[PDB]
Amino acid sequence: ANQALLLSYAVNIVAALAIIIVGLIIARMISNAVNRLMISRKIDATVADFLSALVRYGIIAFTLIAALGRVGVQTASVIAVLGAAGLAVGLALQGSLSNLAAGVLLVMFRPFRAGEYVDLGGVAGTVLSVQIFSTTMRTADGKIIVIPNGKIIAGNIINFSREPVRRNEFIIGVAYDSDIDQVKQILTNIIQSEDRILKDREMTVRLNELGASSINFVVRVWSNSGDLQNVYWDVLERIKREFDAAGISFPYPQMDVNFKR
Amino acid sequence: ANQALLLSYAVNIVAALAIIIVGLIIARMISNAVNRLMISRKIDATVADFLSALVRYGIIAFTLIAALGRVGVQTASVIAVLGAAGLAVGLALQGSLSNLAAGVLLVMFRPFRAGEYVDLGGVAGTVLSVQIFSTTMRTADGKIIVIPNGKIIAGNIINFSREPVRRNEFIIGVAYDSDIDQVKQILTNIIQSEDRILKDREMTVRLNELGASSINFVVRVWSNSGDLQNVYWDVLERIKREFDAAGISFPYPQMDVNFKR
Amino acid sequence: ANQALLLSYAVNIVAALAIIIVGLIIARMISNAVNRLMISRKIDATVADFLSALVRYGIIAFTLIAALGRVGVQTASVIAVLGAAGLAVGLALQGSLSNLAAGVLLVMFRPFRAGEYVDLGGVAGTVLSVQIFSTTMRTADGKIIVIPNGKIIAGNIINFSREPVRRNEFIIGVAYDSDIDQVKQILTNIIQSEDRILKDREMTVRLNELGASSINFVVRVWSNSGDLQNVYWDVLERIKREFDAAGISFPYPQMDVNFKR
Amino acid sequence: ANQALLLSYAVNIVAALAIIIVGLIIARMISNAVNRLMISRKIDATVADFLSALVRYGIIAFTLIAALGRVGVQTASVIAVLGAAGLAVGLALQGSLSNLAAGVLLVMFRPFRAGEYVDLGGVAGTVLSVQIFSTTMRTADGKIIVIPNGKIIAGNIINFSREPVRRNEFIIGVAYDSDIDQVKQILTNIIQSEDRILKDREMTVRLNELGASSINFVVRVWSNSGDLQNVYWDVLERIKREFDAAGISFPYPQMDVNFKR
Amino acid sequence: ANQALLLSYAVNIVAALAIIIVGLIIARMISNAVNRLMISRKIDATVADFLSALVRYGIIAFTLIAALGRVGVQTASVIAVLGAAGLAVGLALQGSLSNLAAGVLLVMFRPFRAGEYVDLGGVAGTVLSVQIFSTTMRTADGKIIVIPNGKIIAGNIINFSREPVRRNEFIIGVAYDSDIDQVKQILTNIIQSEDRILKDREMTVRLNELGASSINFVVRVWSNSGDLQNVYWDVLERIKREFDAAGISFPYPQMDVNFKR
Amino acid sequence: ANQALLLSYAVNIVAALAIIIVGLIIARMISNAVNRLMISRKIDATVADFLSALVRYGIIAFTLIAALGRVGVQTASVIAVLGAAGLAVGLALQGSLSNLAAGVLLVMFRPFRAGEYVDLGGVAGTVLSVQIFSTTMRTADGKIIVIPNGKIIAGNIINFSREPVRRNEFIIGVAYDSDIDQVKQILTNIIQSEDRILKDREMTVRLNELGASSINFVVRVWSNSGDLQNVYWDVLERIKREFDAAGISFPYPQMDVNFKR
Amino acid sequence: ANQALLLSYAVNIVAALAIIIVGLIIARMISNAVNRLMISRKIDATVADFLSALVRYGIIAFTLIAALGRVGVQTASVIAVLGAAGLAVGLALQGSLSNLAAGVLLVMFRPFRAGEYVDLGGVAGTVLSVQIFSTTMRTADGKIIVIPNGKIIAGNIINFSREPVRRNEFIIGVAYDSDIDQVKQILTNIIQSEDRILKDREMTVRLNELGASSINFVVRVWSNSGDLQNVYWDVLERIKREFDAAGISFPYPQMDVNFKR
Ligand SMILES: CCCCCCCCCCCCO[C@@H]1O[C@H](CO)[C@@H](O[C@H]2O[C@H](CO)[C@@H](O)[C@H](O)[C@H]2O)[C@H](O)[C@H]1O
Ligand SMILES: CCCCCCCCCCCCO[C@@H]1O[C@H](CO)[C@@H](O[C@H]2O[C@H](CO)[C@@H](O)[C@H](O)[C@H]2O)[C@H](O)[C@H]1O
Ligand SMILES: CCCCCCCCCCCCO[C@@H]1O[C@H](CO)[C@@H](O[C@H]2O[C@H](CO)[C@@H](O)[C@H](O)[C@H]2O)[C@H](O)[C@H]1O
Ligand SMILES: CCCCCCCCCCCCO[C@@H]1O[C@H](CO)[C@@H](O[C@H]2O[C@H](CO)[C@@H](O)[C@H](O)[C@H]2O)[C@H](O)[C@H]1O
Ligand SMILES: CCCCCCCCCCCCO[C@@H]1O[C@H](CO)[C@@H](O[C@H]2O[C@H](CO)[C@@H](O)[C@H](O)[C@H]2O)[C@H](O)[C@H]1O
Ligand SMILES: CCCCCCCCCCCCO[C@@H]1O[C@H](CO)[C@@H](O[C@H]2O[C@H](CO)[C@@H](O)[C@H](O)[C@H]2O)[C@H](O)[C@H]1O
Repeated sequence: ANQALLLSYAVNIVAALAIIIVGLIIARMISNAVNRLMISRKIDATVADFLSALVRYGIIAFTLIAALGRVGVQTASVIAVLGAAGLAVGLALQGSLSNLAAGVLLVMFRPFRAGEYVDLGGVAGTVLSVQIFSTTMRTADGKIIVIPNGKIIAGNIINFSREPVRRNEFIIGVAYDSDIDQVKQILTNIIQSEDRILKDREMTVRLNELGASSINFVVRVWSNSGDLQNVYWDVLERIKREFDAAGISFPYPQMDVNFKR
Repeated sequence: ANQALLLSYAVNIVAALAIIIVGLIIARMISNAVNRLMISRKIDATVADFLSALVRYGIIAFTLIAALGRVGVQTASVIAVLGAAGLAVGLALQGSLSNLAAGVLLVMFRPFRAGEYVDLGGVAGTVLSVQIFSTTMRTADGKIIVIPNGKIIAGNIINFSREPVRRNEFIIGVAYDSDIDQVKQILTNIIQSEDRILKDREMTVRLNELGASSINFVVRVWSNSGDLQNVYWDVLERIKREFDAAGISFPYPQMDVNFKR
Repeated sequence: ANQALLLSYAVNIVAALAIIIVGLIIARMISNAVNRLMISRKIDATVADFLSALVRYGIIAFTLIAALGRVGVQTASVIAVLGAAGLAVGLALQGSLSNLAAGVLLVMFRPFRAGEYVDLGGVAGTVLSVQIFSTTMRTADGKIIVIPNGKIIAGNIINFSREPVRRNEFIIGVAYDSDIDQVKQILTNIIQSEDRILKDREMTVRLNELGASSINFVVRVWSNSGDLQNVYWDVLERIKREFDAAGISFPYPQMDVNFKR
Repeated sequence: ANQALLLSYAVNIVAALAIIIVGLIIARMISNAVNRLMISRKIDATVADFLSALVRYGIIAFTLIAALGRVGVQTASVIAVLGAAGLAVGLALQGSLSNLAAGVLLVMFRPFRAGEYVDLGGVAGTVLSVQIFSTTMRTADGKIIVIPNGKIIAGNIINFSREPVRRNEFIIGVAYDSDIDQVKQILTNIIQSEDRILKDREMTVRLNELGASSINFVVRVWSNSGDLQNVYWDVLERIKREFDAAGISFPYPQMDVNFKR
Repeated sequence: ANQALLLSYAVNIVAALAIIIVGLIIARMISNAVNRLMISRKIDATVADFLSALVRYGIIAFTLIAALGRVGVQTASVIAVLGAAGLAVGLALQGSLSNLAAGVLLVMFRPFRAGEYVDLGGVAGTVLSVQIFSTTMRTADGKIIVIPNGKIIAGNIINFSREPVRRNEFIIGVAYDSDIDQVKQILTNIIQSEDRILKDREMTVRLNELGASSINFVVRVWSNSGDLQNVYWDVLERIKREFDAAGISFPYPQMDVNFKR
Repeated sequence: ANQALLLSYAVNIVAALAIIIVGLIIARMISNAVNRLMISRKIDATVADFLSALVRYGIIAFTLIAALGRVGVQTASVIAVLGAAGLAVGLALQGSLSNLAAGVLLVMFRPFRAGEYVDLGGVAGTVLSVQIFSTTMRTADGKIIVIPNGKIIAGNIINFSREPVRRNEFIIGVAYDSDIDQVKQILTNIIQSEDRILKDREMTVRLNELGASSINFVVRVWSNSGDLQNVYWDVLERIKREFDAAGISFPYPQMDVNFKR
Repeated sequence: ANQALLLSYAVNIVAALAIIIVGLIIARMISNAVNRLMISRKIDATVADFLSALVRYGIIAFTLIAALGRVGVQTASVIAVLGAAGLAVGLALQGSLSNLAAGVLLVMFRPFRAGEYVDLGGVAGTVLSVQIFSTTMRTADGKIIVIPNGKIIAGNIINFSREPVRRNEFIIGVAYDSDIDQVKQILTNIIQSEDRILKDREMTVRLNELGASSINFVVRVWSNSGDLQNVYWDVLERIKREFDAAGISFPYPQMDVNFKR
């Protein structure tokens, strides 16, 4: 009938029972509070139940191994296996968390905004919204593309509508017999007659290369980002009309045939 | 005949025996409960037996090293090797768990739904269902494709049927001798006569480029996503018929041959 | 001649000797049991000996460092190096364990079965069996391909024989002079006369595009997965025969030569 | 009515209550200070609230598990799960932190500066600014590109405007009948007559290869980085004019046709 | 002149000296035993000396930090740095250990054997032997290729000689004017006259496609894996001879030239 | 009024206050010393301030948690979160540290030196200097390329100027009618007449292949690395001149036209 | 004036002072020994100084935190940060250590030797030496390539000179009108007349395919690895000479032109 060690053992076992009971009731309270909060807002039944079950099971495991440790059973192996499971689930959630962090960065720094034409890794379209995990944009064709934010933060972000002024690049191919001065002066007159082409920017009309069947002139003109395509179409049509009127010919693929026998 | 230290040693050895016995019976109870639950639902015999064997062996290892620690043998090396094995199995299950997390995200955010035409990384087809690990979709050809959810969350998710209105893009190539005004007016009449082409959207009929053997006109018209292909086919057939009737010719690959000798 | 501390030291050294002796005999018993079990079933001599040697050496190392700890020599460095070795071997076995987990998933969810034509990442063939580490399939050519299960779970799994009905796609190219109505009516008659083409599915016969040297008609017809190739061959042969009989010509690569000098 | 152990237990419980109360008030003070600092500067409401909530919850968790440890409940499992969560969030923030470190390196070593034409992994444009996470540059076309700093530090950094002098490379293709000496002397005269071509650098005019339809001469001349394109255009135009005047012909694609029947 | 604490300090210092002396002599004994074993078998001098030096230095470090811990100096930092070094060397040896594990798997499951023609990731040749780290195979050209076992376990393993029967695929292109029935009957007679072509397998002779300049027939016949190439050559030669005798012509690349001017 | 435990508590609290005060003053001294050292050399203000702030905050956190531990509050959670942050920052700095280690290796082993023409992963140019993080080289075009040292250590390092002697490879294509003996003897005479071509090395003049329109001779000659390009140009020019003088013709792309109708 | 606890505190502080003094002197001795050893052999000044500084700073940090622990300040945070730094530097040195391990494996197993022609991942050349970190080989062109050993162990190692006998593969294309028997007998006579072609190996002369403009014969002959190229050149030249003498023609690209208008 020991009085010191037996009393210590009784204190330990009563403390372990109190620990497990308090852990059970605290897990119940936490689960009830989480269920109340998930009821207070929009949530999915299956995911909410899975999350509450995982939280409750985690708390129950914590209090059970705490009670075992208070009793005197070593729980280092259980802690190691729990750490392994936590590392596995962290590696599993690495992709989702990286997308979330990238979305936070995109919201903060604002590389692009809603209604702003962009090019995120080869796909281009008007941005509609930037969610936490992925942005959604509508292409010029009309289809909706959802791009994860991690793949947006990684790689370049071309922004077409950030700069108010953009440049067109015409590549006109005329025959070798065509007069260089006449071609240059016709193209210069066409560029000057246009009103939506900015005159304070560079207006290049130069002979760019000597091709296989034609000499390729290059025309580079700057215009406001909203008139770029219309200017391109109008200038191309006027180039064709004036070249046809002036006798300048666009050559077909040339070929020299050395006839034998 | 010591009374304090010998009593402590006896308490320790009896506690170790109690720990190992209780561990054995608790492992038996847990295995029986898991077997009962797996019987209560659909399960595979081999996988169920492997899982129960792994769980029982884990519990037995836990209680054995707990008994060794209570006796006095250090078990830190066993715990380290068990942690290494847990890390190895976590890295092994990383892919499956990532697929599971991606499936949960796809169910929650609903980037696509059943019966919705999509394009998940180059493969396009009607989605049939979204499971926990992988979705299955039927392509237009009729074959079934199973895509892991991780590879769906990673990369773009093109959704063709999300937007009710989509755009067609015709590229008509006519000869250089063809009249630009006549071609444009014929294409405009063809577009206007169509009823499934939305008139409140942009209807582009412009000269897009000067090709090697033809001048390429571009026609862009918007229509409801359900009439897109039929509108494309009807407009193409009418374009050919009206161009043949009006004398506009679609040129063959042109070539200028400079005859020598 | 101390009686307390000297007795404690004697107890510690005797306990260490008992620990090392019991570790040796337990390692011998475990090795004998493992050897008996490996004898009871099919096993390879070299791999079995290597595994038994590794297990015995691990147990011997465990009991040796346990004896050192009981004596009083700190073994934290040995435990750290053992953990490093365990992590290295876990990273080494990561690929094999990932293949094993993927094989378990493939057996459970059954994306494909034995005797089912599939396409696992670009290679297509009839599945023969699904082992734990890798499946083996015979291609239509007759060669056997062994694909690791991890590379099967990763990436798409196209299943040709899952859906009973599949679609053919004929691309017929006829000359520009050919009558569109006559071509369409001939193709429609050929499709209707076929009995293995399902009549309740869509039967598309439309002008698909205006090519460089021909107008490309598209024919899409559905049939049971077992008659797909035979239907394709029969329809193609009948298309050629009827086009030759009706005067419709398949054009050779066209070219316009503008003769000069 | 014990006086030693009961007093120790009372001290422990009072200390735990003091620990939790002081943790609560210190968390409140830290949150108030962080809120004051975020008010003192520009910040976003949602991100600021999320960061303050995370910091406060972390401090509350710390003080709660400290109080539990002071009471006597083992918290090793909670610490292991917290470490797993910290590792997961560290892996999530790995990309952003790598971009930040790369930005620091780019600011320090200055591989490129604002207003300096560069080529960062295939995209070339004038650098506008180098932020902490990503630099922004305007291409010659006029579009703005935002490149993450990690992808800039990785891979080559071509700098066009670092070196004051750059080299042009003309590839002139003349007919096989053309006189090599005459072609070389004409090209040499054209190069010598140019004033923006540096005369102290190498001026190569050599026959580079015998092509399929022409003999390709190579002209390499050095000029200041600001006159490179203008020199290229002027030299090309003068080359064409002088070759046309001197009778040297640029051959069309040659072909020998062996006529049969 | 304390008798308890001073005696404890003397015991600790004498124990530390004994620990370091025993560690030195045990390191000497282990090094001598390892040197004797390496002498007993084939070994390289430099690698053997490096391995023995590493083992001896590891044991010396272990016993030195054990002596420091017994003295009373904390060695947790040394243990942490040693763990970091162990993790670094484990990551370094990850590739070699993965190759070793893959070699063990290849030996066990036997995906291929010596003298068996295979295709390991694009390279094909007769397997000579499978070592622990890499297999060596001789290609049909005669060069020896050594493939690491990890890269063999990863990716497909095409085995040409596993299946006794393989299929040939002839693609014959004949002119559009050729009689389909005559071509099919000639090919069928050629296939039937062959003795090494299995008659119980499928023997396909069908019109496969309508090409640009020819109609492509397809012939598929099965034969034993040892007669595949000889059957291919003999059937091809007989096809050419019989088509030349029967008047069937293999067309040259066709072209329609629309002469103008 | 306890005298033992109360005195112990007073000692602990006074020790904690001393620890925090000494930590504060030591942090101040370390920050002052680091600031003095950064003043003594070139440094950037922002980076220096950030580094000093990080060091001071780290020391303050260390001494604060040390004071908490001395008081009696468990700090294992704080240590775990600090370890997670350290691992995150280590993964962030992994790329920079790998570049630094690669730079150290490049400086030590000297795979290339300043002023030595190299080819580091597809980009070739004269090396200017090798810094700690990245080398900079000037290409033959004149642009400066900065390559991170990690990407240099990874992958091949082609060194053009390491070997004093290099080989040219001429591919001459002559008509099928050309005399093989005459072509070989002319090429041999041209090679022999050259003085910068080493005569003790192999001088190959052989018929390499039968091409589609020409028979391709191969000429391989060795020369000093400084005369390689000049020898190539001179030999090519002499080859053309002597072939034109001797009647050997370089054929244009040949084509046999079988005229029909 | 306590006699027990005060004496213990004095012992602890004197022990801490002794620990720090002995750590300082041991660091000095180790640095002096390392400097002496680095003087005794070839070393670089900057790298040697950096390594000695790192070693001395590590030892100083170790002894400082040991003294702090002996005093009573908890150093777990310092140990955690030191472990994080060690992990970061281990990840940094992962590439270099992997190259070192691969070099050790290459030296041991000897996949290739000095003076042995190989192909290490697409680059082929004669191996000069195999260092610890990277091998260096001279290509047939004459340039020196340094390949890291890790990238050599990874991927295939084609060894051209391991097998004494290698096979040539001639692809001769003759006109469709050519006699198959005559072509085969001429090629067989040419192969038989050669003395460096092994007669005990297979000597294939078969019709390989029916090409677009020619029938392609295949000739496969084995020869010693040293005579392979000379045999190829001699056989090719004799093939051309005998085909020209016998009237067999090598056809130019054929084309059937269907003339219209
Ligand atoms: C795969 C990933 C792995 C990540 C790393 C995992 C490391 C896990 C380390 C676990 C350490 C547990 O730490 C230790 O646990 C045991 C319970 O088991 C606690 O308790 C133990 O010792 C105390 C000492 O007073 C005893 O009263 C108690 O009966 C006993 O169980 C210890 O007080 C604690 O220090
Ligand atoms: C490869 C991945 C590695 C991940 C990290 C792994 C770290 C492993 C650390 C294991 C720590 C074990 O922690 C320690 O274990 C021993 C048993 O061995 C326990 O027990 C030990 O010390 C107690 C002290 O009272 C003694 O009564 C007991 O006889 C003895 O065995 C300790 O109370 C516990 O603190
Ligand atoms: C590279 C991967 C690294 C992964 C992480 C590795 C962490 C390794 C941590 C090892 C911790 C060992 O934990 C500790 O070990 C020593 C033996 O060395 C044990 O024993 C030590 O302290 C006890 C205290 O009573 C003494 O009686 C004993 O003489 C002494 O050796 C401790 O009871 C245990 O707590
Ligand atoms: C997934 C990533 C994992 C990374 C690695 C994680 C390792 C986690 C190891 C946790 C170690 C905790 O360390 C241990 O914690 C317990 C509380 O639980 C503390 O406290 C415990 O033992 C002390 C001993 O005096 C008791 O008074 C106290 O009642 C008890 O709770 C110990 O003093 C401390 O040593
Ligand atoms: C970068 C990778 C990092 C991987 C993880 C590394 C974790 C390293 C943890 C080391 C833990 C060491 O564990 C601890 O070590 C010290 C020595 O330093 C031992 O010893 C210490 O405490 C004992 C307590 O009785 C004292 O007698 C002794 O004087 C003192 O040095 C402890 O008994 C042991 O518990
Ligand atoms: C995400 C990456 C994670 C990497 C791994 C991280 C592992 C972290 C393990 C921390 C271990 C801390 O180790 C433990 O800390 C507590 C403080 O908290 C110290 O102190 C604790 O126990 C001592 C025991 O005498 C008490 O006096 C003190 O009041 C108490 O706070 C312990 O003496 C020390 O052993």
